[PDB]
Amino acid sequence: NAFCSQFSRGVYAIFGFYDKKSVNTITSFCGTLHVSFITPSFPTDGTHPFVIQMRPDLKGALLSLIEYYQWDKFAYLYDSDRGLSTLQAVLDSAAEKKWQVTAINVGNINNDKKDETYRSLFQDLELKKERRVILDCERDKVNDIVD
Amino acid sequence: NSIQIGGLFPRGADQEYSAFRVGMVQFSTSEFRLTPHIDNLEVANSFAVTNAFCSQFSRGVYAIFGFYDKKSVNTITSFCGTLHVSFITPSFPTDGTHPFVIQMRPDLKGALLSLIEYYQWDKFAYLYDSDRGLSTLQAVLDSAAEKKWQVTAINVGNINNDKKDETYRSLFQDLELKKERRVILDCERDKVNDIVDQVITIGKHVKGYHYIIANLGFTDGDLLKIQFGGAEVSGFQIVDYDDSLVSKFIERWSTLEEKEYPGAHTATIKYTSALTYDAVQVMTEAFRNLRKQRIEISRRGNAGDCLANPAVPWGQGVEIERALKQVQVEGLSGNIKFDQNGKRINYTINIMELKTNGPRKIGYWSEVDKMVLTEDDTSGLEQKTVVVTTILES
Amino acid sequence: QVITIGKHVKGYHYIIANLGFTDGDLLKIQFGGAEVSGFQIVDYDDSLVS
Ligand SMILES: *[C@@H]1O[C@H](CO)[C@@H](O)[C@H](O)[C@H]1NC(C)=O
Repeated sequence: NAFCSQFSRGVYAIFGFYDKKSVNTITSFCGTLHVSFITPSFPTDGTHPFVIQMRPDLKGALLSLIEYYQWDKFAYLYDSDRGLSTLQAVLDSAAEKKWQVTAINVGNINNDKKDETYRSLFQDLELKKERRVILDCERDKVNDIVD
Repeated sequence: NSIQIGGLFPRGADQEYSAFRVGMVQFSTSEFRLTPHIDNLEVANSFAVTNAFCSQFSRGVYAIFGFYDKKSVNTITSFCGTLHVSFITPSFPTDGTHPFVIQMRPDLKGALLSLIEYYQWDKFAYLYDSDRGLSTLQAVLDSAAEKKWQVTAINVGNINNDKKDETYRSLFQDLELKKERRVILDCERDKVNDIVDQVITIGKHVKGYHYIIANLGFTDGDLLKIQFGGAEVSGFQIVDYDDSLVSKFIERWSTLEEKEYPGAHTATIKYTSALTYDAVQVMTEAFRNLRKQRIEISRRGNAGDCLANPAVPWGQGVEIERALKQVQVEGLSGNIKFDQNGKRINYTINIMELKTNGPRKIGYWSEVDKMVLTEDDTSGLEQKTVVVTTILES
Repeated sequence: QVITIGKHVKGYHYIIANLGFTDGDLLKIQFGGAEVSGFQIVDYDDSLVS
């Protein structure tokens, strides 16, 4: 609605944000109606025309950092909010570079009792004595984990 | 009594639509008739799906049956939730609790994890396809932390098909560094045959390898090829051809003219198509339980534009949901029941193994009983030991 | 048949006893692993044949 509303008002370009759920709506409409969409949100997983992305791809910088510290076995706590684009990145590279990645979706954790979950989270991260963790989350979900 | 409904069929869903037609005939009554308005659009395209939905909504439908992709799924779940429109689909279950959505496909995530423990797997390769969402991928990865597994997940989806050979060779090259002999194929009926064919070519289908087809259509694909190879192949079957109910369906299905009913002249049926047929039955029993319940919901083709702002949900939709979700009949996919959300419950998924004589059910999986093996044990195995007699003499 | 039973993998060695080695389809038992030898009378490397 917000898109069609701004479109009926006759705009020349649209600046906004999208989620892992609404991203497809934007990329699709903007491509059909030839409307330009500028967004700071996470980059689209593919080549969607009429979309300007302010956020650079971190996927590359991350993989490079892992090799720098020479990591072979690490835990990868991810959040499905910005798409599993980076998750697939480390998993696919784990095949080539031969890594033992322990991916764990720290996203679907219900926040009104999220404690017996973290205790059971680092309980699995102790079976293999994981000492190297990668936090792929938002500025908020990170502080929760850090705490 | 004319009940207008919407039908969103992706271009290529021949057998699915054929099964949709047969259902209209088998479940047609004098009390009321269903009027399907078919719209063949590219299910992947989110924009097109939006139009097809608003179009069927302006035409004033009471319910919508169709399909969605990993991309357009959010559009459907969202609109149907806002406009209180019911959406029945055989497609993959939604990752969450989205109201006004009826899902014909049971969750395989549970049956898969149970099978892995049965074979006692600790290190296996997991070739997945991002088409049906990474819902099952997250399942095995999260369980890999608890059950302590060494999973080698590889996205076999983004493989460009106009040169997809130097990719498979480089795929099983990584699956040889750790000498992976146990692979789980989480793909569609098509992407599976492609892999199976490649497997036979490179000769990784001989004794020593173990494949698991992570879909509800184990017998839906061609197995005659990797049947005599030697490698053990397991999978899941939702359409039990041993049920007199299903057996009777095939008796009439296999005879139907393939001209009028595309891809319908076979002894088997894709689980997606079987769910479509069962979908019609659910919609019938639902609209029937509303007539016998003395509930008026009827309207006209003037619901208005779906983009109407503010968008006002027609109260008659709330009852249509409580109807479909309350339905409980017997179909091709076993006992059909639903919860308050729309996810199927109290269902049964047969665990299958591929032997020399062909596929064979070794047990089933219940949401409440986990895995339960049925008779089949080739008892015994030369157990006939040797009786050694001896005397007690130091 | 050889490919079906899987006797075309590394360890097996076949010899096609005819003058037409490239006359038949070899793309099938080419990536199997088993070594395959034969005989060719029509040299496609000759400028005459080429
Ligand atoms: C659950 O499913 C079984 C098998 O179809 C059925 O017999 C039973 O009635 C169901 N249970 C209830 C309480 O509905």
